[PDB]
Amino acid sequence: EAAACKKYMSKLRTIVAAQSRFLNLCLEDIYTENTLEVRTAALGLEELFSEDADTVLVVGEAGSGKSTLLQQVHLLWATGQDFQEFLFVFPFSCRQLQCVARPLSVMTLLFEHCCWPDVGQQDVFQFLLDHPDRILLTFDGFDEFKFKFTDHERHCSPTDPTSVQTLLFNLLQGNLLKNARKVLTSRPDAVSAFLRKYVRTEFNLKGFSEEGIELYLRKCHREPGVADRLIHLLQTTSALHGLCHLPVFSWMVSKCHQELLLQDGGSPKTTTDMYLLILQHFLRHASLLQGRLPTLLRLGQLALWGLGMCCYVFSAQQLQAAQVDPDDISLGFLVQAPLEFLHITFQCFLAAFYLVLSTDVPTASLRYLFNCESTVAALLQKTEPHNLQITAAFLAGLLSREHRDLLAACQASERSLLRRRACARWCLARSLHKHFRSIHAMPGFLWLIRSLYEMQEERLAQEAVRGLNVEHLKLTFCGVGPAECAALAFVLRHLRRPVALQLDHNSVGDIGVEQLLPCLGACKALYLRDNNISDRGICKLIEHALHCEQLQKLALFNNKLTDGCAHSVAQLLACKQNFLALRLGNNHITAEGAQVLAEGLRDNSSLQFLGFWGNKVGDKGAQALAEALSDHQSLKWLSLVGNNIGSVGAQALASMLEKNVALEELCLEENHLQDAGVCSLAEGLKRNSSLKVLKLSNNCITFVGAEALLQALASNDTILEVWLRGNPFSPEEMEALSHRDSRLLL
Ligand SMILES: Nc1ncnc2c1ncn2[C@@H]1O[C@H](COP(=O)(O)OP(=O)(O)O)[C@@H](O)[C@H]1O
Repeated sequence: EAAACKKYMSKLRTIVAAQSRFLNLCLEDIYTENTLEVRTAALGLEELFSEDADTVLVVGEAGSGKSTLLQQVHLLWATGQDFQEFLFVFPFSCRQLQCVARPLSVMTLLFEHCCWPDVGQQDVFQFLLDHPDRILLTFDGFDEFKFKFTDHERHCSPTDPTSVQTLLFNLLQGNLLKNARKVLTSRPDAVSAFLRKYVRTEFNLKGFSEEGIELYLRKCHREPGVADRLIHLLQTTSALHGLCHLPVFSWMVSKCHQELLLQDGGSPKTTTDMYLLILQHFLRHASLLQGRLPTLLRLGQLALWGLGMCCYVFSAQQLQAAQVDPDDISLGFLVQAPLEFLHITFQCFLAAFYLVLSTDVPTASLRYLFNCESTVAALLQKTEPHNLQITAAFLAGLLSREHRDLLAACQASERSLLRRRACARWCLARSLHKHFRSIHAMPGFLWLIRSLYEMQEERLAQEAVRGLNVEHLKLTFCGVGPAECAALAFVLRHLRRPVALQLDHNSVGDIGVEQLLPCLGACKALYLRDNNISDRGICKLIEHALHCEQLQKLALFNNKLTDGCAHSVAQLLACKQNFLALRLGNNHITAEGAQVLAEGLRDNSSLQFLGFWGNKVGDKGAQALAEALSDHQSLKWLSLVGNNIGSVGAQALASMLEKNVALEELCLEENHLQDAGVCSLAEGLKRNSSLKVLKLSNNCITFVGAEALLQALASNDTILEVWLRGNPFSPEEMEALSHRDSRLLL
């Protein structure tokens, strides 16, 4: 026999493994890379733990894989594969913890609401209090807790009862189980500033990349050629491919592969289409819509009740109160004996369905979905804003023209649908004006855009944007995937004033670029830094850009561009006589790409800013750019920082400085120019009266280089600054430069 603490270790592993293995399909066979990103490269699950404080936060939209991530953390731990530093892992569902109001202690939490030790309960708990650094607790769906002012009081006792919310507050501070690791998953709304005081690391979960989707479908589909054919479908059906970047949609696609592969279209395009397809699928396991209508309305009523009550787990009494019989439950929407909706998005969908079709819903109540007496209305007002936003988009979608006929089957009279469509339409039409006139609110902007798209009425989008005066649209770090690109394009394409569209730090990808194209003609500037865009994406962007007279700036810092975009870049530079700014830093451009693209730059007259920071254009790259820029009349700023340029390239840039009369700022930090290259440059400055800033930091330059430059600075009175910070100068050489020309910056 073994002591009580080791027995519990083994019990807990056994239970956690058993609860995490499946979701028959094994989670091990199915789990696919879903990258974690941290705000300030991007990390796999394995590095989740690579004040103080002790809490790790995983944030992501609904359906992005947060639950499935935690369940894989559990399975990996319980079977020995990763996270072995923890002797105990305690998984909790926040929506379940919310359902207990009777107070309880840490011991009751761990033992009665997770895993009961067979023997020695008190010894086990003591062991835990004594080794908290070997414990992990996970809390899935933290946004589904209801916190108060009454739950904000200190509580350091592990044995004394209190509210679950007070326990959790104090766990997060380190007042209970100090040094135990915590992992919380949450939707982006309910991460407040009070919480971040106690977070060691905050991660964002965006969804599958384009290759993730492919791996996912290969794991789920082993029958020969089926996965290939689904990938072929996605690569021919862009909007559907874009939806699958969210893991929940990849799941639905996989689930409905038969129906999707039968037709050559019309495939689902919008979010609502996808939810109707999975509804169709479930119904087939039992016109067919009409036949199960009372069920669907009973399910929808419960869903709406749940949302209004912020209740996502229903007890058998709540279920017979809402009146959902066992045939209702068998349909597939309620699961997992207290039940919950298959996913929170199905709760939202079923409530939207109820709002569109139930005779108990007054027309006017729909105004509370869009922000603008009856029980329906009272429920909507108390609903979590992020569930209302989901519900509202589904409502808009169910009321589109595509679905007139489908819904008409369910009614004796269309009068009711007419009234709800008209109301929703009225709200949507004024929603962008309403948004801007109420003074970051841009997540909310995005949901309004989503609802407009779901409605699928071109004219409504046009009305919504009429009279706006958007110049700059900032949507950094906003969860912008491919499908949000489709929604943006649908609305923004009607703008009459060119917009600076800022989508830095999202997951646009190649599919998103494609989906964005229709509104490219409405952009004066497009910022797509840090968005996983490859050569395929930019080549398509550039082809469309050639026909967009207003587009003058493109920024693509930090993507996956290689030399294979160079020809498209050369066309962009040679053919767009309007183009002002191009940022291509932190890609994989080499000397070959730079020589190719440089031909375009030679035939360009208007470009002002060209950025290559972090590529590797090298000597031959620098050479070709320099010769192409020798006669160029507009370029004012060139950056070649960190490009592995040496003396041959410095000679070329120096020969270019002899001829060029417009470049004002030349950024050469972090290369290996050396004294010889700085001598060349210095010669050039003697025949240049236009350059103002030459940056040479971190270039292996010696005092000899500084002397060559100082000599040139004696006969050049146009240059303002020459950066030499971090070069190998002795302290004595540093002292000696300080008395000489002050335009040297050290
Ligand atoms: N990493 C993943 N690998 C495979 N399937 C996943 C992954 N993440 C999510 N899924 C699938 O998508 C569904 C929705 O994801 P879920 O984790 O419930 O999202 P969230 O918890 O963020 O709302 C899951 O039930 C599962 O079918």
